[PDB]
Amino acid sequence: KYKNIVLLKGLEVINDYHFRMVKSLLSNDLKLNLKMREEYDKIQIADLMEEKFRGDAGLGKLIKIFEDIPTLEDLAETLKKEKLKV
Amino acid sequence: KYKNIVLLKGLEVINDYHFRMVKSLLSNDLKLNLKMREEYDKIQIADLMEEKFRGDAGLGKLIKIFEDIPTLEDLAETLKKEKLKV
Amino acid sequence: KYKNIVLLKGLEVINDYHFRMVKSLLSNDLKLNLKMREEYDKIQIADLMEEKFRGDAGLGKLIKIFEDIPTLEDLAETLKKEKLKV
Amino acid sequence: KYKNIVLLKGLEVINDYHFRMVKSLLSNDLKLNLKMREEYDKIQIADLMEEKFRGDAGLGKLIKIFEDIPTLEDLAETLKKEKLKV
Amino acid sequence: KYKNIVLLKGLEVINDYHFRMVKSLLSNDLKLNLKMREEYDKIQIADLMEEKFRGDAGLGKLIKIFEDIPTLEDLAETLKKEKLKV
Amino acid sequence: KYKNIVLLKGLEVINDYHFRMVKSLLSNDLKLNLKMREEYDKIQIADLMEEKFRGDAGLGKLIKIFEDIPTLEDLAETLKKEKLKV
Amino acid sequence: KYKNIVLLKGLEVINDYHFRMVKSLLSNDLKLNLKMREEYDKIQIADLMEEKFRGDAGLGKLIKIFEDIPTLEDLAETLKKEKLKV
Amino acid sequence: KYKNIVLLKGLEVINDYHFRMVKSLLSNDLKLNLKMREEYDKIQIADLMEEKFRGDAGLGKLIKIFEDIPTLEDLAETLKKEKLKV
Amino acid sequence: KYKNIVLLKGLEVINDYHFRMVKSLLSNDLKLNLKMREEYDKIQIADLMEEKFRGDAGLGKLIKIFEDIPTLEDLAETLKKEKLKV
Amino acid sequence: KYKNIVLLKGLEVINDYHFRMVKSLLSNDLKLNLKMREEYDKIQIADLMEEKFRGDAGLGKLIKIFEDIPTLEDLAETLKKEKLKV
Amino acid sequence: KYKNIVLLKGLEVINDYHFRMVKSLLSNDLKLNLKMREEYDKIQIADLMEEKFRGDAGLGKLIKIFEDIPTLEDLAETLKKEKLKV
Amino acid sequence: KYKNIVLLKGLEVINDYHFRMVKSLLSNDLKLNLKMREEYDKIQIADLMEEKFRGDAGLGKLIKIFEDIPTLEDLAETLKKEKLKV
Amino acid sequence: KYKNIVLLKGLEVINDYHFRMVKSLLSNDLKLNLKMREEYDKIQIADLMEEKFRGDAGLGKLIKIFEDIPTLEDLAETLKKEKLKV
Amino acid sequence: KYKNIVLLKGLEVINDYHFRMVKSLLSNDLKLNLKMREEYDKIQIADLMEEKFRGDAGLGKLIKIFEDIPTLEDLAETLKKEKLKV
Amino acid sequence: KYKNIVLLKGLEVINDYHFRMVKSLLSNDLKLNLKMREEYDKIQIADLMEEKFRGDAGLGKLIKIFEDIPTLEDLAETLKKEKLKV
Amino acid sequence: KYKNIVLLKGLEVINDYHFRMVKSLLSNDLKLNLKMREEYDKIQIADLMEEKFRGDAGLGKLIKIFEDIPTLEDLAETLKKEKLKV
Amino acid sequence: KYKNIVLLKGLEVINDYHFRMVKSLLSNDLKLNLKMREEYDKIQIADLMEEKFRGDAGLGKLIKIFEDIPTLEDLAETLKKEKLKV
Amino acid sequence: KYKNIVLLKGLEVINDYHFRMVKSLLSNDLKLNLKMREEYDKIQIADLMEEKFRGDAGLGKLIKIFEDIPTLEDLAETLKKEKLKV
Repeated sequence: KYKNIVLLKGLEVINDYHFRMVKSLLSNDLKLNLKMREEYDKIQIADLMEEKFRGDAGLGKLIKIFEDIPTLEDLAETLKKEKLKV
Repeated sequence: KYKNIVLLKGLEVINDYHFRMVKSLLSNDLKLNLKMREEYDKIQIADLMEEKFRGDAGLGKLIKIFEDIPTLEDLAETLKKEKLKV
Repeated sequence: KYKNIVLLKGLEVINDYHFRMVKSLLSNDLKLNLKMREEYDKIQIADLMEEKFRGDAGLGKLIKIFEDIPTLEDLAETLKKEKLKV
Repeated sequence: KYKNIVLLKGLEVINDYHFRMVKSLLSNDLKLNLKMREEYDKIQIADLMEEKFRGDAGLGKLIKIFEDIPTLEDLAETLKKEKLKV
Repeated sequence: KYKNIVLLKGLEVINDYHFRMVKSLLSNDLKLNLKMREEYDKIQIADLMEEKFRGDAGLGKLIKIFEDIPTLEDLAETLKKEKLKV
Repeated sequence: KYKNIVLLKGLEVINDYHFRMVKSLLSNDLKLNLKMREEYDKIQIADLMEEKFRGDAGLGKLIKIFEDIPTLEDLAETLKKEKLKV
Repeated sequence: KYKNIVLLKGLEVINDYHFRMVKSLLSNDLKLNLKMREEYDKIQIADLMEEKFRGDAGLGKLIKIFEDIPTLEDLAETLKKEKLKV
Repeated sequence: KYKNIVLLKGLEVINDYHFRMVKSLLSNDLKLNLKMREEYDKIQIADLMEEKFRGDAGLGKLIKIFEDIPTLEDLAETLKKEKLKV
Repeated sequence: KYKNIVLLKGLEVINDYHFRMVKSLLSNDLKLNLKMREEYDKIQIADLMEEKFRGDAGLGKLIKIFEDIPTLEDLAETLKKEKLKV
Repeated sequence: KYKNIVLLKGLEVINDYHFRMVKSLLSNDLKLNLKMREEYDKIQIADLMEEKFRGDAGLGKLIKIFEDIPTLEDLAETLKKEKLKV
Repeated sequence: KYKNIVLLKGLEVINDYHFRMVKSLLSNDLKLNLKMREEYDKIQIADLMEEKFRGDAGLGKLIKIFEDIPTLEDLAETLKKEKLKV
Repeated sequence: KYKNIVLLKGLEVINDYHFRMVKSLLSNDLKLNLKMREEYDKIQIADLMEEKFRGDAGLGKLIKIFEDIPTLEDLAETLKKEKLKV
Repeated sequence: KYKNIVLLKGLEVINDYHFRMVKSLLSNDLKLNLKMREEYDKIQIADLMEEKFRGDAGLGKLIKIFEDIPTLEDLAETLKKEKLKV
Repeated sequence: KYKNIVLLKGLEVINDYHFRMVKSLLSNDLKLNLKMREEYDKIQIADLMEEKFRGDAGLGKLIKIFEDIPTLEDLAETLKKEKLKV
Repeated sequence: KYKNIVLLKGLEVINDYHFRMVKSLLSNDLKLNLKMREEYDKIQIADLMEEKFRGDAGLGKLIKIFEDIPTLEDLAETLKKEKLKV
Repeated sequence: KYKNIVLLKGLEVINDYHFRMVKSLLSNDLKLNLKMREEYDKIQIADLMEEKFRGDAGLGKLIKIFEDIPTLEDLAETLKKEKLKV
Repeated sequence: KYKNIVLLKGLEVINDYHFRMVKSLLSNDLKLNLKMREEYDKIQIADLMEEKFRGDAGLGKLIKIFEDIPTLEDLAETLKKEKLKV
Repeated sequence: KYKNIVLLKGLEVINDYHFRMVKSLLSNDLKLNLKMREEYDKIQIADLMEEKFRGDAGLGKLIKIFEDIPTLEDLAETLKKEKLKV
């Protein structure tokens, strides 16, 4: 149920600019070309995360990204709490 | 008559974005491959839920999914009320 | 003459998507297997309803199905008026 | 001569889908069992209508059937004109 | 010679379905019971026409039937041409 | 005179399929072997029924057979009318 | 020797269906009643042909009949060749 | 009288598709070769079943077949009722 | 004894369609005219095989025909086994 | 007495088609020419079998022929029972 | 032998759609009227082609037809190989 | 050989959507009523065009139809080239 | 030839959104029910126009509809030119 | 023709944001659930307006809504002029 | 009784798409040519499997086919249970 | 068993867009005309692959196609694993 | 194999906005009407390039288009490298 | 090729505000309503301009507009150079 956390409590609590920043930061880690960089959305990004990051469905890397963003530090802590719960 | 709740008062009220959300979230619990991710519509998704979630026709898991969606919290409460009525 | 209403003023007025909805929702009430889900058309479905719903030829159950569909509320009212007439 | 109109200008102008639908709608009025619904063609259906509807060879009930069919409304009017002619 | 036209250029140019339809339409005009409806072939039907339609051996009524058959309109014209030839 | 009804207005009105059907259904009641069931025509069948069914010359059992055959229900009614006439 | 062509190379080559065609078409030309049309075989038909058609033993009319039969056009040509030989 | 039911109420009430399926499913129990599989009709199939299933004229096995046929479950129940009547 | 195989295990096991192919493909080898092509039945055809194929009563050519028919390949193998037995 | 079984319980129980089968298959064993093939009836065939098959009056070979006929296997068993009876 | 290729490896390998296409394309070359287009099966069609195309029993024209059908190009090549073999 | 081009390089190369468009556009020129519009396939449509457009078997009119279709301009040019070749 | 203009130069040039607009605006003038709005494609919509708008096959009303759509003003002018030509 | 004004001169002159505002303001008056808020386009909205606002096809309420929006006051005046014209 | 499971509980439950899948996948294992792929229905396919897969009447290979189909996994499990029962 | 992999683990896991890509890229390698582009489904496409790519049943070319599609890289690896297994 | 480059390394790497730009720029060189401007996706557009730009399947013109797009200069260089490779 | 210059070297280089001023200044010359003021992007604007400014695809008036903008004077000179080149 790691995809539930990364999709509901993750990419869908942050705004569009932060989602674009997350996509750009994980473009190399998900092999996102030009089309996927601007066309893919939160559902498709989470599905690709699960497909390529089966260990934790990309929750760890999402938390690491959210740590560096000052606006999303609280959300990173919440995601850490969710991961500890599950 | 649970599938009449998950299909009429459930997947149909939600827009296409939230339906894709649900399909992605329930992909592991419904064994949806790449084709079923984008091809199956609400009728076939509800039928597959009834086939694989015979205990509650997927209504409980749909309500749990809708709880974490800020937009569909009211719909989750309505589905809870419908389930209690049935 | 109840099958006349449920066929010509019923399934024949709704599109293929709503017809698939009706076939799925009445699957338990008509014992439709996988083949009947994707092969039976409006004529066969109406005949099967009349066979298994001899009390009202499935017109009433179709009416409750159409009530929950926001698009077919007017058709549900029309079917109610037709049932009252006959 | 009524059977000439109900066959040549009737069942033989409408397609197979409408022919099956007519056969279903007249199953109770013609006592068609499972074999007759899926086996009888337009010739034998017209003959049975003439046998069991000697008043008008089934032309009138065919016209009332065609009235509710939006596609065959023009053919219903043509059948009315033919009946008025004869 | 009129029986030559109705049997050679007539009932034997049309297929079995059209021959059955002709037999059904002329059932009242030839007093065909159940047996003769599906047992008499083209030879016996033409003989019965000549027996009961001695004015024209049924050629006129066969042409009238063929006129309403869109598939056999050309054959109706050919039969008319042959009749005016003889 | 019951032979006249059962032959002229009976077996001679039904087609070959229904005659073979009657022969099969009356095989036990007429002790028809392999040769008789396949080779005997309507005349010999009526004569044998008169010989073995002297109470009503087989008219009652033929009517009972014709009752259950939907194509021959009208002929069964006609045979009943003939029986009450005679 | 005209009987040999019309019989051995004529009616004895066509099947029973085409022979019944020939018997029916020449019923007026041979004065064949109900029994003669349905009982006479090819030998007696050829004998009656010679009896009533002394000019050519019925070969010319048989060829004319075979001309209009599409299946027997080759046989008609063969009969023409035999007549030219004789 | 068991054959009197399996023919009127059985193989003839079902369509040709179901009759062929019945013939295939009873091929081993009736020793039907290649010819008899698609040459034997309902009358001959019923006669063969009565010959080889003298205990119940094949009514029990026909009911067992009809049961697993979703379309013919009602006919199976009717056959059970008729057997109990006999 | 070879006629016992070509008839009982040969033409009498195949249906009417396969028998018509057999009669057809052997028209040149059996000098079958228009009449014999659709009049001769299995007994007469087998007798003609024995008359004109004294070497093996036509069993070899029948097996060769059955080889190219995919439906009757098993029957061809059975005929080969019977020939090796005798 | 063996002639009684082969005639009364034998050839006279099978139909004309199977009788022609028997005549053709026994043509070599009975020296049946062209005339005897389609002129000798069951009485004459049984008499010739008794004249030529004095060991068992042809009962054994008739049973062997009936074994290969799927329709007459039951009659072959009956003839075997009669032979062991006598 | 050219019939063997055109029938067993020819019209009988293609489905009913392609067979109707062939009958249609050969209607002018075989003089098939309205009846023969919708009634003639593969046996009678092949016999007619041999009768009218004695040079190669219509194998060349069938191969030319099959060339233009993309689905039957492999079958056309196989027929060419068979023709070169024979 | 004009029907060969219109059926092979014509209607068979275009998809079902374009075939339905062609059938609709030629409905007035072919007198296609309601049944033929949704029932006739490419083989029967080509035969009807040849019957009613004997000057060019409908190839020219098909070319003019294909000219206005942007997808089938290349096929229209190919059909023009084929017509110039023949 | 007005339907050739309204279809090829009309509905087939506009995209799906404008086609749905044409269907919706002409719903009252064509009596399109709920099914017909979401099911009928350009071929069937044009055929229905020609059936119900025999004066100009619906070209005038299509042009009037296209006038108010800013995107399709050029197509409206082109259709006006086509109508003036025809 | 009120649907023509509300669609072509109405929702299609306003941009996407104003259309969303119109949909949100008429959510209660049209019973639009969450799916219809974000999925229904101008064609579907106009059709629903005609279905539920048959008095003026929603033109009056659309004009009232446009009055409150300063950007669309000119469009509201134009729609008033169009309503006065029709 | 293995053919009972593979037919009634097997191919008759799947829709036409999955049946075509089964026919294509078993083409090499059943030697189905071009005609057999597009013409055989469930009855004749089941008969062919029983003929060629005598070890398990094709039930095992059908189960392995149904395993890889995500839609028919439940049907594969049901067929496994049926095989274990028998 | 290569066609099993290319169908069940190949085209049946990818959606309609990827399947249209597949058919498109291999149009030259499969000689798919305009009809085959939009009509052939996965079963017919896989059958044509096996017919024209007997070396690997089209599995290898499908793998090279899936390699270039970023969404189907995992499925390409799975197909490579399946090929290595078989 | 140039369609593979223009489709996989080309139009599918670019986002939807750049694909619309490419469709616009190649509209004159591909004769794209109003429908194809907004309806044709990447598969259809690449196929149209192959049909109309057989020299290089439109790869050269696509590269020229990508040169003027600052975002897609790297993709233009990659396409040049692919063309040099193939 | 004037559209390539106006779209790539023109509207694609200027930012959003300059493009909005270009759309506002060209609104009268392009007949853009309220929706087209904001919704239309550079691709659609360039298309429209080609449609209505066929003399130079809008390059001349775009250059004239860019002349008055001090920021885009260099781009205006570059567009003049491109026009002179082409």
